[PDB]
Amino acid sequence: DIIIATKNGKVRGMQLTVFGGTVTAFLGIPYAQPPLGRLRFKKPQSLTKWSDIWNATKYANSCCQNIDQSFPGFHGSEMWNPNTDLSEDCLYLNVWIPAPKPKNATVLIWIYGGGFQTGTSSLHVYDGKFLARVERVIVVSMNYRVGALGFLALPGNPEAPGNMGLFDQQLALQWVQKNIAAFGGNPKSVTLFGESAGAASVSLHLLSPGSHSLFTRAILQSGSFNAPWAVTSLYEARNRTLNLAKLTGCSRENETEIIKCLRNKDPQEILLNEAFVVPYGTPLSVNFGPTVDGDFLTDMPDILLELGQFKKTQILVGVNKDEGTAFLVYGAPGFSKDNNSIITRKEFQEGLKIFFPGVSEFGKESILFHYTDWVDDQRPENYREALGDVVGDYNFICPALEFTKKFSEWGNNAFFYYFEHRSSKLPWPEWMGVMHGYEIEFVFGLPLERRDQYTKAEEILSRSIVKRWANFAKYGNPQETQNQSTSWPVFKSTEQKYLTLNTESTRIMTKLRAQQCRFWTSFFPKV
Amino acid sequence: DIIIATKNGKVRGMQLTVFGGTVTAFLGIPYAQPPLGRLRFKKPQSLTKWSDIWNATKYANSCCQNIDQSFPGFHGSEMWNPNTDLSEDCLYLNVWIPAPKPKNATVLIWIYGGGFQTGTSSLHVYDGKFLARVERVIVVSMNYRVGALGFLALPGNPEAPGNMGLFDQQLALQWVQKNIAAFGGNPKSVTLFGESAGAASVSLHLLSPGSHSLFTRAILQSGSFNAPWAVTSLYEARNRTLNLAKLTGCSRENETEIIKCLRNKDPQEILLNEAFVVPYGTPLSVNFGPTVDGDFLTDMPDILLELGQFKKTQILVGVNKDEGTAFLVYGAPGFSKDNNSIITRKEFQEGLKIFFPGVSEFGKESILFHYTDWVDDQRPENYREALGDVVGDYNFICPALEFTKKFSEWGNNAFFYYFEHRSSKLPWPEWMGVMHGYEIEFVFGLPLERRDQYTKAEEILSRSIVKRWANFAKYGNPQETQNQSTSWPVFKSTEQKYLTLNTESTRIMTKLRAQQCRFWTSFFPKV
Ligand SMILES: *[C@@H]1O[C@H](CO)[C@@H](O[C@@H]2O[C@H](CO)[C@@H](O)[C@H](O)[C@H]2NC(C)=O)[C@H](O)[C@H]1NC(C)=O
Ligand SMILES: *[C@@H]1O[C@H](CO)[C@@H](O[C@@H]2O[C@H](CO)[C@@H](O)[C@H](O)[C@H]2NC(C)=O)[C@H](O)[C@H]1NC(C)=O
Ligand SMILES: *[C@@H]1O[C@H](CO)[C@@H](O)[C@H](O)[C@H]1NC(C)=O
Ligand SMILES: *[C@@H]1O[C@H](CO)[C@@H](O)[C@H](O)[C@H]1NC(C)=O
Ligand SMILES: *[C@@H]1O[C@H](CO)[C@@H](O)[C@H](O)[C@H]1NC(C)=O
Ligand SMILES: *[C@@H]1O[C@H](CO)[C@@H](O)[C@H](O)[C@H]1NC(C)=O
Ligand SMILES: [Ca+2]
Ligand SMILES: [Ca+2]
Ligand SMILES: [Cl-]
Ligand SMILES: [Cl-]
Ligand SMILES: [Cl-]
Ligand SMILES: [Cl-]
Ligand SMILES: [K+]
Ligand code: NA
Ligand code: NA
Repeated sequence: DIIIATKNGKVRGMQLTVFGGTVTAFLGIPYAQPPLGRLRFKKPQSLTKWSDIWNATKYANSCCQNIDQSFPGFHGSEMWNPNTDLSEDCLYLNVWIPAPKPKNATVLIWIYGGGFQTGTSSLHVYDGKFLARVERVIVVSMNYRVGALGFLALPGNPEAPGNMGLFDQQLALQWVQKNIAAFGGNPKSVTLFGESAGAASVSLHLLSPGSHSLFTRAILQSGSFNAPWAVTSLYEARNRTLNLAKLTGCSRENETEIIKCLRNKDPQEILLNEAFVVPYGTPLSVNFGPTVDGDFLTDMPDILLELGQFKKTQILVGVNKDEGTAFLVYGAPGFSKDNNSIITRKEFQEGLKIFFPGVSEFGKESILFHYTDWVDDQRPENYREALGDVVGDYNFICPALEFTKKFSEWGNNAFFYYFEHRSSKLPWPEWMGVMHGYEIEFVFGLPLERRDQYTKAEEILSRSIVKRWANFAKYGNPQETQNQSTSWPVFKSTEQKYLTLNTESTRIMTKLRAQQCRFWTSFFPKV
Repeated sequence: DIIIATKNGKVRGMQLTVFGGTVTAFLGIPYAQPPLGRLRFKKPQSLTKWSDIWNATKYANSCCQNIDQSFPGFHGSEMWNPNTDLSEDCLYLNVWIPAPKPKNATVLIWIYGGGFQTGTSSLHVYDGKFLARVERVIVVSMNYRVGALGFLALPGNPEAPGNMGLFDQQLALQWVQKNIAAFGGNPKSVTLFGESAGAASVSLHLLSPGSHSLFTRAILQSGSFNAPWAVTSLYEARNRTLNLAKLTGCSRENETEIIKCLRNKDPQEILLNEAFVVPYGTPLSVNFGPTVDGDFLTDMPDILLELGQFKKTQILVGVNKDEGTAFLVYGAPGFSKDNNSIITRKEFQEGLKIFFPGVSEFGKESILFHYTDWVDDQRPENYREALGDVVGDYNFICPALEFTKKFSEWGNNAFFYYFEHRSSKLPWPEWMGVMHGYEIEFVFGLPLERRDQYTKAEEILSRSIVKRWANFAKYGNPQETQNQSTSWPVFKSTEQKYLTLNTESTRIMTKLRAQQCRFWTSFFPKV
């Protein structure tokens, strides 16, 4: 029976057996007033406090969200769907601590991705028990609001100010500051890590004055706020809020009246209308996401990045070799997870329409030109691979690299990785390669479980990643020092060294995607 | 009818059609008195001179040599066997010039490998017509004596002083100095290139005072004189000469008498006994090779290299990804070109005996230890791959890298490549990978011939190699400047950048085989 006294009252955890040892799991601790009724669309409000013992022995409700129904029965898509009841009552967090209770352990705080429209902390591939067991760190993860319920913005209006889910994340960091010592944690040694939209969140906490003292350092897996899906302009955000009102029958003259009406809608009516607030979407559409609110974010984030206005600390940043491929089967013509998807030039052309719907003809021809100068054989997979690379380079890899250059130009140490191992168990087909999201199970140490059908080479690779992430969190330096590992150099503009993560041999390389990123970073923005 | 006046008289060439253009080929020009009778075992003597027109319209006799009979009927071994009559009358050379006759063309001089026991300039994969056609350089190649006829040594005795075949090569360089302008060549812009023993020859011309003014720069493909097969000690050389005498019935008291007797033997009796002058050989045995003769080589070559005593000029050096694999099927137990050669630990152990016959038990256990710490899966091909790597790293790759560090420490520009493309047509099986010798057909531009069943990607790769070798010869800098190619950095000790040559993407990498070469270079020599 393990009971911890928190600031707001007692909580009871549960003991788990993990690799011949024990971890204590406190699952579903609340960290804010449930955001219901008059609190829908508002900043999270602080927790009242309880007497008696709160039982943190099961995962809580996931936040309301639309679900992926493109591949019913298929584990490759379905593993990302929520595995707890959906509810507006979802502001809870999880804590995994080593047993015996540690004395002053580093804390790793996970922020899930999902486009800021989806996601939940309770997914199997984010289970923190393995990290707590093996590295003796404490792992924390939180649910935060997503979609319109988390990001609806009528900027400047506190009834719906925008960025509510980012404030949810913030309030959970504050909970760790006030409470984690009771669990044997060091509030002075907190590292945020997150993937995709979770990585873009981590990058925005580096920018938010109110987050600066709530953590020590940051890890960004395939995401950063300068990615083109990551931040909505004030103009598109007001437009979206108003389109949502049109569709739900809540157009009014007074803006506060609009929100009042929106608070009477059932969550379903709101979720059903989210896809249509926009005239054309792509598979990467973020209809309701971070905005410049004058509160969480004081100015356009590209300006803060460029002018050095962010927390000074070390970062670890990385991407997967085939980021863009998972998205091609959610609308590009000629793609299928169930065949080899050899597409024509005409199909490639139509795919650019799917992925770059607002872009001029010239803009799209410039993409085709940069990506279809073949080298040179008449390989049939040319157009299929080019489309995946287009989508991965624009959306993930070039923004990650550019975030990393700009951040390290102000004097701090940065480490960059390129993940290139395809899981032996991936249910998606082979042409999709080393997909977006499929490093996460390596970072959380799932292949450390022998029962679990990963190869030996994969266990060893995961074990080494876990040690490098942990050494980064504790010490600021992602080395694996005992096993003659390749030493991981800092990423500097100029040399731009990065480390490859793979099962065969780990390499130091330079200037990842140099020709492609010159295209996306210096030319495409002008288009 | 194309007739050139040389210093020793007129020669007639023949015209070839090559890619819609013409090349003039002068094949089989003599460059020394045939080394027969009282000239066997002596330095080549200068050519008398002829009247009338010498017809250089066919390849000449190849030098006497033993032939590879391990795989009769198999193109993978047989393509390296001589394709002209063998004869002691073999000191001839070939010249390919562009048509029309160039005005002051750079000259590339090819020196073949074969262990200093075999080889010939007339092989199909050394045909210089493609280079002359496409890069407008002049290509020269020579036959030089091999085996005891080329390298028998009773050091200090001019009847058999040693290094005769290296002096054959030298006398051919002198011929190019005196004669190449008549063919439209620039004697001031000569580059030597060679592979394996040919590459070790090129490295020894960098060291020989008498070669310094006979060429401008050097290209070393998988070979350098510090390789452990490349130079015989005085002690083993005298011992070998005397063992040869025992076996042929030529033991005498006076050494000059020994040689006189040796000159009465039929070449066959000499060739038949060469394999046995040594108590145990390996597949890389060089029974009769370069020695320190006080003439060509004034001191131990490792001393000259270390103390900076060599020609100051740029070099281009490289190796193939699987150098050692071709040798495993000439005696390692459990190997076959006709199956996958999965070998046990015990077979690996016996293989070390085949390849390191004079080495202590400790020496061999130290190899097993360095190479069998698996990473980590229980992959069945572990021992098979380890043996190939042992043999390639010791014999080729680490010596090439160490030659390259030491040479560039004295101020000259060096370029290093790692060739990693396996020919689509290789007749050897797949486990042998990117074999020793199979870059040569890329350097000579054979895949430029469309008729010839190479892929498109291979044509393009060869075209780019040919341009980089030609730019190196003409300009000292192996860049391909027109097609946005990866810029090839100079190799410096400290960074040790090298360039990978492959069909997919060309990369700049650092510190090739760093852990393995530390083993072979700093520890193994002590053993
Ligand atoms: C692989 O599967 C895809 C997905 O269906 C096939 O794409 C269809 O091809 C047809 C022609 O029969 C188009 O008119 C359809 O509209 C495509 N369907 C969809 C739903 O996009 C594709 O042709 C297949 N490719 C293969 C077998 O190489
Ligand atoms: C592949 O072929 C080799 C070459 O023969 C096989 O090696 C022989 O294996 C036997 C046992 O039958 C040894 O006793 C022989 O002496 C080996 N022969 C020689 C000539 O070396 C090898 O076993 C085969 N490996 C396979 C099929 O995986
Ligand atoms: C934990 O470590 C910090 C410094 O990182 C120290 O100031 C703090 O008081 C420690 N607390 C313990 C050991 O309880
Ligand atoms: C270090 O190597 C050993 C095997 O030699 C292994 O058991 C262990 O997991 C490795 N540790 C890390 C952190 O990679
Ligand atoms: C060829 O070039 C050299 C310098 O590299 C020059 O000295 C020589 O005389 C030239 N000969 C010609 C154009 O015939
Ligand atoms: C340069 O590229 C073109 C194709 O765009 C090709 O025809 C040519 O062979 C290339 N040249 C070299 C030297 O690689
Ligand atoms: Ca999986
Ligand atoms: Ca071949
Ligand atoms: Cl077109
Ligand atoms: Cl670089
Ligand atoms: Cl053993
Ligand atoms: Cl390095
Ligand atoms: K452009
Ligand atoms: Na479902
Ligand atoms: Na034959």
